[PDB]
Amino acid sequence: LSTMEKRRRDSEEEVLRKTAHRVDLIAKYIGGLREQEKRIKCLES
Amino acid sequence: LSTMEKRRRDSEEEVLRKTAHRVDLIAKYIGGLREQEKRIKCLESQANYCMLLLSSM
Repeated sequence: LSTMEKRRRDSEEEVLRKTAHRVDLIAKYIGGLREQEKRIKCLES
Repeated sequence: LSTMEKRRRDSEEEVLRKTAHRVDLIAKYIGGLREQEKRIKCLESQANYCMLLLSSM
């Protein structure tokens, strides 16, 4: 069972699915996260 | 052997997996940066609040 499941994990199609999901997660949050980098520098001063 | 090596390296599946790992690191760091930015925003707001009363002398 362990081996079959490790094979299911390392499956290429699921790898692509996971990667695409992560990139979309980037697009949602990091898509908005890359903002106000200079705000901390402007206010801290 | 160098030829077989170069072939093993540029193998498409290896490309995909190296890409996956790089994306893993980048996305984890993006989440961490989001959390740290939230915490820093809270800290700067509180410091700007308190310094007004703790002004000087």
